[PDB]
Amino acid sequence: WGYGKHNGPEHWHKDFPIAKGERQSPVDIDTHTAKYDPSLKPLSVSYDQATSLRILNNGHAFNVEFDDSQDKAVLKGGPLDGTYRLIQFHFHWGSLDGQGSEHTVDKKKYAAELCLVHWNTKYGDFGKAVQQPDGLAVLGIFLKVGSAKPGLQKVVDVLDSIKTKGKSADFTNFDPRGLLPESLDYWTYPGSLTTPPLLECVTWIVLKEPISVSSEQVLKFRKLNFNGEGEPEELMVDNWRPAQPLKNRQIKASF
Ligand SMILES: [Zn+2]
Repeated sequence: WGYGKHNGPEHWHKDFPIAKGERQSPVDIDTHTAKYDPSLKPLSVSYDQATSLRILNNGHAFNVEFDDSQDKAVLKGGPLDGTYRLIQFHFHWGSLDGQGSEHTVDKKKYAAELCLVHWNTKYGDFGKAVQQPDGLAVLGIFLKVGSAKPGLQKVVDVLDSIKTKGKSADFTNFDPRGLLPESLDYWTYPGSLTTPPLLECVTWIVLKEPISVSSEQVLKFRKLNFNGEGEPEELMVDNWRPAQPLKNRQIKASF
């Protein structure tokens, strides 16, 4: 599976039938239709104790992994029940500034989308959680092109070392707090993973407020390779899945 003409998103349903399931992601956030829910509690992000370990190029994006053996970096509150532990963060970008986000707002697409993945500690591990309807919580943040984002610079400078598929690099002491907008206002809906196996185990939390990155930061992303080292070079560009049918589901807003 991949993002090319022969293995792209239009093809995943052959191997992964849930691809046409009932609570697939991403989706278009219609702001006029989303329902203000007064019963939604503020998000609670506790990442001061986060421990980053490494960054790796898995052939479809680059995951920054964190030590999830203890409640060091957690998400709670909002529409969530229980404590969710931060396991990794990755991005989805495009070949041009006009595209790259997965989730769209009123049909508007952003240069990129940041996903912070967390799993419910009631399930013991990540593997058990993907098996549950309330097993994951993904904090989605959009990226627009403007001024640079200081907190993103350490990730950008290490890309060179993980250019191709299978590469990894020690990546300790990275603080994800540096990637958050000022406002924690959000939209939430029941969805799924946006890459195979597309398990319908996620409570999506999409931030209203986007973060701005400079043109050059985003450019360093576009230099990654889908291919392994020693193979023809395929730029990691447009690793995003098109919007899926909402299908009855409701998107609630915290504002
Ligand atoms: Zn993602």
